[PDB]
Amino acid sequence: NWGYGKHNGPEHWHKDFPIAKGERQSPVDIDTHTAKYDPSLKPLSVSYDQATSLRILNNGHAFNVEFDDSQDKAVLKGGPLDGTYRLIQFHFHWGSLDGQGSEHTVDKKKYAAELHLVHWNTKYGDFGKAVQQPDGLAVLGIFLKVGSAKPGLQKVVDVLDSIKTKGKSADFTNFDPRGLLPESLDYWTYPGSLTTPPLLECVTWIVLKEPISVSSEQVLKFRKLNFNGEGEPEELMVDNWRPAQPLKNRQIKASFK
Ligand SMILES: [Zn+2]
Repeated sequence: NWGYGKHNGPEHWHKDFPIAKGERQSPVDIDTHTAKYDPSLKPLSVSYDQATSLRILNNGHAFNVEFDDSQDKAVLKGGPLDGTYRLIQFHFHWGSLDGQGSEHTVDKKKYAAELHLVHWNTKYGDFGKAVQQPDGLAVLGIFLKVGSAKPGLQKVVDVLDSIKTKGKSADFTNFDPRGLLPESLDYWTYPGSLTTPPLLECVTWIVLKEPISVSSEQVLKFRKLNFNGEGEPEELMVDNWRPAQPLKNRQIKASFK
């Protein structure tokens, strides 16, 4: 029943999901002056050369690009992570206007959108078990700003017309998520949660410092999606972001000096 509107959005989620007010919630504001360089962080390893995308789905809240995670193909390791985390999906959050849309903020700066590459810890066998663990998931977050087009995003943009409404999916094989990454892997990391219901506190967040640029035209096509299902009154899929939550007793670590 949850969504992003006035009557079902982030300020309501706590009634069905009391962990919304928990000690480990995401997103957060990243205060760059308070975050500390951590020389114990190891190099981050993003190994997507054997990634196998399968399908793209409009789930009524965003669209997910889904991957075959039955094998160690696309994996995240290193940085703050112990062991191997397998990519299962990515999706975005974005605004109705270029001045908002990201979930994490940087010194209170909101970006136009934010990409989440979702990975689960292979020591727990599958995603469903991983989300019962405090180190079950690792999400790589990448900010998007409006400027030059991102060529690696276009295949995504061009298929959204086929998945306009909730429940629609399309085949989406041979998509390469390397083309969504910025040049630098400098990042901030902290322990947090899923940013949508059920808001489970299972995530090691890795937020890249360098945004990618996308064109105004690319984001405008995101904003033509629908939260509603086919044949229902149109409610544009915009502002599907949760605002920053209290940092509470957490530390944000930087990978860079
Ligand atoms: Zn997300």
